[PDB]
Amino acid sequence: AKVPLVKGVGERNLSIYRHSDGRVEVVVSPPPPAHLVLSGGGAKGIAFPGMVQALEEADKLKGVKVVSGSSAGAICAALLASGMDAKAFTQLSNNLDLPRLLNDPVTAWLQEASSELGKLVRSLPGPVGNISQLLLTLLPRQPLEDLIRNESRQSILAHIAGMRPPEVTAIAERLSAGGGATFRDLEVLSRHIPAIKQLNITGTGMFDGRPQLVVFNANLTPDMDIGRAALISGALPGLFSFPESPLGKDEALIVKFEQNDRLQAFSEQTVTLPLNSDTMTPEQKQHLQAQARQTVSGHLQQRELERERHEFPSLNDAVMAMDDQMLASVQVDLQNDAAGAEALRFRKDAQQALQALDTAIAEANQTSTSLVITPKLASALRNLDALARRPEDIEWLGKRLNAPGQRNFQQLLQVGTKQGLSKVLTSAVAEMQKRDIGVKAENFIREVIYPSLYRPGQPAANVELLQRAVRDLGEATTPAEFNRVLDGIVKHYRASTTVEQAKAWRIPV
Amino acid sequence: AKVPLVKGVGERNLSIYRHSDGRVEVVVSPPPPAHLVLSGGGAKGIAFPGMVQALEEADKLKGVKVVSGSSAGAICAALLASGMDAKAFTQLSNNLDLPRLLDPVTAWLQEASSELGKLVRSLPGPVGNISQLLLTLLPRQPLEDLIRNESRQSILAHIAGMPPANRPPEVTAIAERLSAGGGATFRDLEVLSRHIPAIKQLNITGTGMFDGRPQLVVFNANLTPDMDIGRAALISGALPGRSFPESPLGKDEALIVKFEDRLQAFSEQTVTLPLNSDKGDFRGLLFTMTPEQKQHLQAQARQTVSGHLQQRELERERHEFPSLNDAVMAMDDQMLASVQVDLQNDAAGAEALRFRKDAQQALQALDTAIAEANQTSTSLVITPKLASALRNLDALARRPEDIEWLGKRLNAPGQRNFQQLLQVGTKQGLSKVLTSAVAEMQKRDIGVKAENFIREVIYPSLYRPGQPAANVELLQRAVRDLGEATTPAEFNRVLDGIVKHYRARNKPWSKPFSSTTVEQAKAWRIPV
Repeated sequence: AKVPLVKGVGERNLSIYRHSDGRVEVVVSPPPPAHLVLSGGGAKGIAFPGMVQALEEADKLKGVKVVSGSSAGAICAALLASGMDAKAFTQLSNNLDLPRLLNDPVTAWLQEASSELGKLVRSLPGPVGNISQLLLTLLPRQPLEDLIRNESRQSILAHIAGMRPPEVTAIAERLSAGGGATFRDLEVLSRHIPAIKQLNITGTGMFDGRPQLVVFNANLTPDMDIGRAALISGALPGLFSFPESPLGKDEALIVKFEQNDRLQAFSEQTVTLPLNSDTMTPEQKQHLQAQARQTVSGHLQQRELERERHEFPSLNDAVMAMDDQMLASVQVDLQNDAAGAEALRFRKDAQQALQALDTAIAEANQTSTSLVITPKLASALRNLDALARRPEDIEWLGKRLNAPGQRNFQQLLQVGTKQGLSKVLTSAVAEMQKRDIGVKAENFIREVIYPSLYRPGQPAANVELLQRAVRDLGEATTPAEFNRVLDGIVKHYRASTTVEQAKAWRIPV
Repeated sequence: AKVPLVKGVGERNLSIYRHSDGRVEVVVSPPPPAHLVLSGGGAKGIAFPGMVQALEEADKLKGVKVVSGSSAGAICAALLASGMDAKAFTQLSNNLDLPRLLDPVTAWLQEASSELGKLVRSLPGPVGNISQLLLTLLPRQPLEDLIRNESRQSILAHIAGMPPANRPPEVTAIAERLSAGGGATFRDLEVLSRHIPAIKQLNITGTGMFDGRPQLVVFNANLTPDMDIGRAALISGALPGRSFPESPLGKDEALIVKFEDRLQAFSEQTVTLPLNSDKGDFRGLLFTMTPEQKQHLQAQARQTVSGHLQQRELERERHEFPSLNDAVMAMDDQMLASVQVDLQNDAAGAEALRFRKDAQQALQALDTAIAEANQTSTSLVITPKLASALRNLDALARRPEDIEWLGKRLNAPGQRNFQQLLQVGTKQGLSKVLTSAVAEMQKRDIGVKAENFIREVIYPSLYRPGQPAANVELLQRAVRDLGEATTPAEFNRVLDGIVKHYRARNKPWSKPFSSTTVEQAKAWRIPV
């Protein structure tokens, strides 16, 4: 029968069993929430304080990394991302009366200008990232945005004071004067202060008869004021770890009001705050907030009871599916097993070889910003190639070279994109290109297909064509495959702005 | 029987005479050109090479600092700002074949013009220039590529000519970025011009028609620092149909190149390249010319400009002052250094030079104290050593004029440390020079808002085809008053008058944003 090697270790209650034939089975529970998604509303937003009480009271707010807020939930998201605790957040939410509050020139301009904006954005010779980019430059920096801006500033400064890299002290100075926090500040600040979170503000608007997803965050609109983003967001509705591993999975808490493993993951991770039970007084707010608190606590508890099993051909393959943190959790128990110890030794060597490579890149940058394959760098790639015990190791190391925030590796990958053979580099380069296309496909889908497909009155043959385009795009790994799908829109979509966009997004080649 | 103190000193031929009364008279000639302005055209641009030959052959190209190019002159301006010499420039211009060159971006500009006009004029909060919108709507094409390659090559060559010695990190980083294949931006040009005299700052300008109103489009380091110059020049061509500001001796010279109170200065500084002669009449350039025809037109331009540069050296202007000291107060450091030895030999001259030496020292001490305080914190405060430098500066004044004067020096354009100190000052605890410099800062700011309001709000209404005469009169009156405005109250008075009297037609079919004028006039009011 199967032998337990590790049991209920850590917050994922990680267990590992081995069968006779060497088959290994890993069992885990969900991680605590890293992404809090608020699908807002104004009046309903009073319930949010209980949701925050529930998170903090369970020490599960600390480990939230990103807060997303949609429509009128952008406000709350911004307050929370700024590090407001449950008490402060409850106090402030009770004193708002925000439905009245949401009623000013910027908002006004958005109603009048919506048609003009829709035409403009869809007529461009070259695609833009998101209509947010237009709004950013058309509406640079009223009651609502001020409250938000003052409260985030206070909160942020307090946190900074309780802490400093020059990076943060400079944010502190800029804010003291009277500058508001931007998305880029939040991203930077989150790296050093766990209570401050990255922020996404989102919304759907109607622009010239077609719905458009608007998105503000550190990537599309880094230098944008968060208050202003939240105000814009709130005015739209009135216009009507290892990516390849199954053990590397993020948990969300998606807060709503009363391949497709992701669809049901989304719904398993969704909590519906109740609005009905056995304008608004303090007791009524206190009650609704307590209902939310309970619901969410209930949801958080149930999530801890889920378990999922993942099987692997060997203990080594399971170890290869674990990111560093997860592997550190079980390292002591696994050390006590011979195959477990060898697998930990391979990981230690790979961490050393990758470190040497990162170092050689840093060294070359001390003499020039444009990178070249110095002798020490050629040596680190030859060594990385020698570490591989089999072809799978090559692919794996190649994925590690695509680690998301790893600057030095990114430069090396650009250099690689030119040529003449490190096997790990060639692999990592092919992986990079595969990811890029993946990202362009999501973007094209979000920015071009979505609006056509959900255009009121769109004929059925076009709906069929666009839907087919979506699947094919989720299958695309190269420019050729990506372009094949766009050439088909161009040739078969029955009309024009869609066909124009389809051409405009082709990858040059 | 006026006495000469100084005669024909330097390139401005500076002379200084004193009467019995103590009245002093300064006579000067114009400085050589610091700004080259090209009011372009495509085919007629074939004359420009002679203009550049004339500048270089007279060693007057070096001292050009900024090159502006309008409409199809943007191309040329970009090539020159990049440091192309006369010969390279002549060669490249003869081989251009610009009718074929002068495409989706262009096309988009015709179709999208209406939408763009509405959007930009209707904003709750004014932006800088419609260039800012275009920058983000039209990010990265035969013409734009040619320009981009040629500017890169030219720039790299120049960067390479620098001493291997130091080379500021600033420039080497531009060099890297460009080697890969990135194009030069306006900000690169500005940065590079500080260390390499052959590279110039660049303004690309033009006028388009958007929703029935003309708009000045402007690309440069201040509005669109990170924009590619090639792209700027393409857009431009396709539009839809050191010294003392207070002083009269601190005057910039322009060379404005056209084809066949700053108003007269503008026209005295303008040169008109001829298109018609015995060797041919090429006024239609407003067919395939032979190499000889190009060579001829270029030589006509060369002569005209040489003639113009020579004539400019013969002009003289006289400025009178109550005393030798007041004349010295009107001279920038360079000009004062020119005449220092001659003036030392006069008693009043020596007292005036002494005040300037002491002021150079006290301002230096102030700059130092700011640098010192910044070694401990980026947010500036009035440290003890800084309070001391302000006290000293205040004591330097011999009379109230000196206080105002020092206050102007604190507003020196690129002086970063002084700027931080001026911000701190803007809060309040009483240095007399600081208070003065702060009031001077606010005066300059309003001046700058007025230019902006003029360019961005008045210009389009005033030149709108069909604008009734009373509105033209109102807008024109607004322009003068705005040139006279020193405070928010005065600025706002002028805008309140637009709001009160400007009259628009009711065109319900003209979508949203018909009369942006009154709306813009309100939106630009200074908060108070």
